[PDB]
Amino acid sequence: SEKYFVKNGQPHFLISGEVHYFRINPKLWRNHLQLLKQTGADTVSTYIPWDWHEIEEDDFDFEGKTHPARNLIRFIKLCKEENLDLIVKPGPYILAEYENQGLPSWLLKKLSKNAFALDENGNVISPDLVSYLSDEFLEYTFKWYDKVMPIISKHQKEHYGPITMMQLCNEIGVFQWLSGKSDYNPKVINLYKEFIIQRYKTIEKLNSVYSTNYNSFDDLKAPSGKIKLRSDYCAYFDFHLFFREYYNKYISILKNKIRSFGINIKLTHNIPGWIYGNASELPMLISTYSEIMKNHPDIIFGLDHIPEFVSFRNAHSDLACNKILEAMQPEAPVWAAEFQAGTREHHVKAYAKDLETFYIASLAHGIKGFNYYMFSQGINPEGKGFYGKTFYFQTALDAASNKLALYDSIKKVNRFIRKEQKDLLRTNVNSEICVGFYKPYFFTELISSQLLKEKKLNVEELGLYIDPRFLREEILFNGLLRGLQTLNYNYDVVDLENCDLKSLTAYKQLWITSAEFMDAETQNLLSEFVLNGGNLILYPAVPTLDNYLNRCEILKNNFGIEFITKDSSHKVSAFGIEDVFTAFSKKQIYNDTNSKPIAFTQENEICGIRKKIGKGELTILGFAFGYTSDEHLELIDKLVKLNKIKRELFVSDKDIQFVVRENNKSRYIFFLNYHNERKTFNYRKSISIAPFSYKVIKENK
Amino acid sequence: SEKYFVKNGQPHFLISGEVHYFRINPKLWRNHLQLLKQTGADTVSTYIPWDWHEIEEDDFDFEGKTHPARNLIRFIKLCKEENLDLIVKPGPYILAEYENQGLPSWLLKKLSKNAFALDENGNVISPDLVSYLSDEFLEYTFKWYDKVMPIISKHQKEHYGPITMMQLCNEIGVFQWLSGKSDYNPKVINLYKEFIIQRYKTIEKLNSVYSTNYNSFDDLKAPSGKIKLRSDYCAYFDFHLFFREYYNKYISILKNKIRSFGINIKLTHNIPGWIYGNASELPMLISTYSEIMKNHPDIIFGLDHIPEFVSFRNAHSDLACNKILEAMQPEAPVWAAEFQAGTREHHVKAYAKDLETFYIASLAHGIKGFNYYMFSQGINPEGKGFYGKTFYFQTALDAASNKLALYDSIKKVNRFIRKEQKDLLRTNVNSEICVGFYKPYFFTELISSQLLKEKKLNVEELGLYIDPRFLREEILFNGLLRGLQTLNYNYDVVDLENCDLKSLTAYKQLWITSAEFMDAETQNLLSEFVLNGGNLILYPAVPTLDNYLNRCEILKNNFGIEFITKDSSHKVSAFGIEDVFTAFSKKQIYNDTNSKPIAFTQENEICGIRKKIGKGELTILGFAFGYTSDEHLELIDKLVKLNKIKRELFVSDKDIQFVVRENNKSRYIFFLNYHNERKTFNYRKSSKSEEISIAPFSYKVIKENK
Ligand SMILES: OC[C@H]1O[C@@H](O[C@@H]2[C@@H](O)[C@H](O)[C@@H](CO)O[C@@H]2O)[C@H](O)[C@@H](O)[C@@H]1O
Ligand SMILES: OC[C@H]1O[C@@H](O[C@@H]2[C@@H](O)[C@H](O)[C@@H](CO)O[C@H]2O)[C@H](O)[C@@H](O)[C@@H]1O
Ligand SMILES: [Ca+2]
Ligand SMILES: [Ca+2]
Ligand SMILES: [Ca+2]
Repeated sequence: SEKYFVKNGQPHFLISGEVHYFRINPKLWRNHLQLLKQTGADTVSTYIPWDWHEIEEDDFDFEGKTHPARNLIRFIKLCKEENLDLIVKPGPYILAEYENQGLPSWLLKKLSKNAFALDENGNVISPDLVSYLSDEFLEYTFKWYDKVMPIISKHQKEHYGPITMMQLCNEIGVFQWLSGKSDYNPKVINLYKEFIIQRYKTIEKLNSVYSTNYNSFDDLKAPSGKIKLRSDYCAYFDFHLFFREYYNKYISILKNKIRSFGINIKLTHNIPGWIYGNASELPMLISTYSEIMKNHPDIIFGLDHIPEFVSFRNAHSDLACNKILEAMQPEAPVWAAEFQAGTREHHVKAYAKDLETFYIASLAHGIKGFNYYMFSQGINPEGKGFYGKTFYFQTALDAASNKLALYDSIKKVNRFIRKEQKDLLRTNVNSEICVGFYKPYFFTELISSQLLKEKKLNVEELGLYIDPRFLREEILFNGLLRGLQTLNYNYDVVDLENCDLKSLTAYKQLWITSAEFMDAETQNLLSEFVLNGGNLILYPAVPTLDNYLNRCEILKNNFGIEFITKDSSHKVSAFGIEDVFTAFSKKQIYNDTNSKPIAFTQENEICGIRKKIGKGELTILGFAFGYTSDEHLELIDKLVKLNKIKRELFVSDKDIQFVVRENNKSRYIFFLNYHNERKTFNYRKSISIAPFSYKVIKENK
Repeated sequence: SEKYFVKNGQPHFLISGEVHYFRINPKLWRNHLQLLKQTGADTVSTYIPWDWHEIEEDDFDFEGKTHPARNLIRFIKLCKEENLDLIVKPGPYILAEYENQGLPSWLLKKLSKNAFALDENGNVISPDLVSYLSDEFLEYTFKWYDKVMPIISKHQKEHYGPITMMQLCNEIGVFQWLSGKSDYNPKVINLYKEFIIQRYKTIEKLNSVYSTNYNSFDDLKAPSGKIKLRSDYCAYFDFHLFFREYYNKYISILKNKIRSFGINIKLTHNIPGWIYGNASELPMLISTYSEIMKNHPDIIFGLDHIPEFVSFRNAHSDLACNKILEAMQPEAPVWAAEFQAGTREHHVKAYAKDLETFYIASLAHGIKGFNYYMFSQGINPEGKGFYGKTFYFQTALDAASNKLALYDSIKKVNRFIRKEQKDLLRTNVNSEICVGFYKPYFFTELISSQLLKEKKLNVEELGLYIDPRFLREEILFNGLLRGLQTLNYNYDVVDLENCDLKSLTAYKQLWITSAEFMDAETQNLLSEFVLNGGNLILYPAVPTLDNYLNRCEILKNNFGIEFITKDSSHKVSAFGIEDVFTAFSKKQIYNDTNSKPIAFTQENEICGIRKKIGKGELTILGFAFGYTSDEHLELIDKLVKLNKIKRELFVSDKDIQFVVRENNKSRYIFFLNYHNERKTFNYRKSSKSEEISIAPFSYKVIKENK
């Protein structure tokens, strides 16, 4: 049932360390590789920077002819000699705080206007930001691939070489995210037009969905500016769908070019979204890869985890991210392509004692492999560093291969992993709770995000009150997921798109965090789920619209629900819990015919009900609660207990987090203390831990 | 020389604890007061909530006639019986996680639309957010004061009562700030018009400053929408000056009303600004009080500190805030009106082990008094909680008066303070570094802030490149102030407005973080400082404009500086430090006339020089650095060492923070470990080395006699 990497036909925990040969004294390459191997790491990972090896147009140096640290060939040879497998990442983009994000200075100087990503005004967003499908950019990218890919092909594991995986580019779309600015390059706008014609066929069909009044597709312009009209929302929603196709087109062109060199090893991509030590926006970024993941089962996505610290302040971020990657990529192991080791920024400390706990928490939270980023600090050669001379701090090794505090933490965690990996990789948690992942709520990187600082989406202007980013960030990520993890209830996440009814029926409860909009297919799926005997918890709204904000009341009508939206005090009572704070004045007030009222406004109007439908059960709450009070934990706890769902353990201290992982033979109990407090507690089936620390217990069943 | 509270003509450390009588079973009031007293606290502090005591319109209960916890009179009497002095805070606003911020439900339902803060379009911003100078709001506030102030007057210290201090309202502007929208109520509009007429006298004079073409004052309105022209910036700048006069009018009106009841006690106000455990926006909010602090010597401002954790991520916030309060209020002690105890919200933990370190660091960082907020947990009666039933968590006492973990941390800190207060209160740090506080860079709460919904200020639209908010957050607060604290260099902050040359000349260095604009008065002061023998460090720009973005080249001319602004790589070299990352592509390029070039762009153009001017020294850097790399700390250290300023101690671990406080008699060494690492290090005084071992997120205090 579990997905995991395999070596010598056994479950293998992928332990990789990032070591940038191009940033290290080549005399010490062997020393770095030996010290990495001595931690029990099996793999080393590196960029192969285009800028570093194509020193001038059509002048390539992979042999150190012009600088010893250009000797990629010798670095590959050293990986083989020190019996490390190799992950290679030749771009074209690498980011990696490298000048021009890894693009050659000569290329950027020489490219035309509209090789670059453009704002609505036709101006360059950034002198290092190309348009992915620029003919110029792909021409030069292909010429780079023409030189680096034969080297990679020769040394690939399919030729019994050390190279086991290759990453395509780096964090596709990360610059549309960081600037909020969409590419308006005329090439992209033309592709968007083709995308729309293909999707709707006639202007009458599009007009019918958008309520527009185009005489033809010729009158259709890429959406820009703030959303004032539902037609604007519609045009931006399809612009989001278009960018998912665009990115799939980009990664497909790179992959096809790569396969033409006979490279048959595993291809990878890496997911950004952590900032300031939380990952509440990472689900938006992973949503941008929805078309890649459905069209390329041979590309393994890994997470870029940057927790910065390890506390109750961010404990939920890594589990929610792991669970969502599992939802969107169920046929491949959950792993971290970049797994924080040291810190990218001197002023943001990364403590060994923090990261050691993060590493163990990551095993509790289902991680199956990782690449310590950065294992080895680097020194940027001759002004190639974006931000300073030094690349990372507080790593396992400094750029001269001196051991730092993190080295012993990584050695201890790696020794645990190697001792347990055969059993641990085949364990899962027992989730009786499923939480729905409705991807369209996440499709907002161009109109609403933590990094886009002028919001184009204001749902009040559209006659709506539930903003999908507020819903997915505060009610879902920091709310329900944080609350279940705090309460030590196992959950799984499931992608609701093309979702199999049979993959929902194994769970005792399905939780759906719903805005006022939800497509007919998902409304139908949830109707069928309850009618066939599923238990659905739904809030804060029964949806009444589809993704284009056109009437769709399938779930509402199938469940016999009637409501009026009414203003009341922020606080409600729910299951006898008084003073439950809710996010909105506006609440759904439900007709209670054939229903049990279980929630009430301050004026005793019914804002939640329970009902039987066919063989199933429905709980609807017409109000939005996150986790900002003890009442929120009580409410989540009462809801879970409606279907008699039990924690795996009774633990005397409710502030201790635990994860029970088991298979037929083995149990691991992970205890995690996310608090600045020495805690002593006891447990039993349904010990002292230092601050910010952990304890792992094994049971034979 | 130090400013501190006094009792019996001796230095006295103000130790208060917040205990909300209205959220505690009144049978347990005495037990809460006795346990607070037993920590060595001398004072107890509470809100008197309007909503709680005016139960219906013109129906008042201060005696527990309708609910026993309405017996304010009894709570006051118990404070006296238990030998605690009492701070009272009767609003009208209290916030305090209380429904409607403490205003009565009946009031908010009765008030007409013009009582409320309104947006650009005339819509109510929030149903609990009044316009401060609303006739209706101030009428109801006066009727609330008519009933609560006689009780406070009768129980003052001068009538042998326990009441020693009273807070006026609560964090003026905090509610506007958190809503993300500014007040365009018609009272604001009309008072603004009167302000502009009084300020400019004629439309010709306004037009000459703004470069506008208005025919009359009737064509001019309070600015709304984004800043597109310099004239819009000018309109908003005057709007910022107006809001400071507006907040002074509000507090003057409350204060005058209070004094009429024969209330002679110390009046206080409390400063907001911490959010998510840092305080980089607090200097903006304290800046909104500039006119209150210059007109009311008798109102003492205290800080509301909410660190949430104690680590390198936020180590610099409390020191910078304490230093900025001192700069704006130099004649009163630095103190915390709200000093985090427990957590206001269940999902944000407050660990006793963090807060104990915060309390010690606060002593290191010059705090002279505080009010533990919250000392006692409460339970909201009758659904009065804004957010839930329970008021605070992980406090010193639970609502029942059981001791929690934090109680022992507070007793330990207070014991040290009571043993040491007579010396410790009279100690200072030796600050050879002064940092300039230029308040107009902070005047952006209407146009640019972390909380404002609309970004109205885009300086590139005005032909500028140095954003005043970017400068004051990243170059000063998170940059220079953070770097100096991290490097263990003592600094003072001095307000440059009406600043005495004599109060700058005691320092070895004055550091000025400058934008492209600076008023004539400040340009002239810094010019005279250097000519008379001062050592000035100025970056990232020689200013060439005044506060209205009109030509002002006083400093540039007095310092004999020629420059051109040119684009280059973000990286510069400075004092032989390569690959110093800087915020902007645009840099000032100086010619080398009568100067030593000390910084170069990637094309080897001069972006920094060192010069002698009269008897003084000038170092100017034509580029912007905060603290985002090791090069930044190296550069700050090099600049400080230009005038041979030395740390008080050699410490073997650069990541240990220390403060040395001394007087005549005593030296205190504070060691602060803001890191999740057990650290074993040695130190010595910089004028045989002692070895110290310190836990994660911990502290050591050494006292020496002499
Ligand atoms: O910067 C570190 C490392 O991270 C990867 O990109 C980061 C991304 O994960 C993150 O969400 C954002 C915002 O915090 O910063 C970076 O984009 C990247 O693949 C690596 O090259 C970087 O070295
Ligand atoms: O919320 C806790 C207490 O804090 C004060 O107001 C804070 C303010 O200091 C802070 O900057 C903002 C954002 O974090 O939140 C406000 O609540 C109040 O004066 C107290 O009444 C309140 O209980
Ligand atoms: Ca799993
Ligand atoms: Ca019905
Ligand atoms: Ca001082």
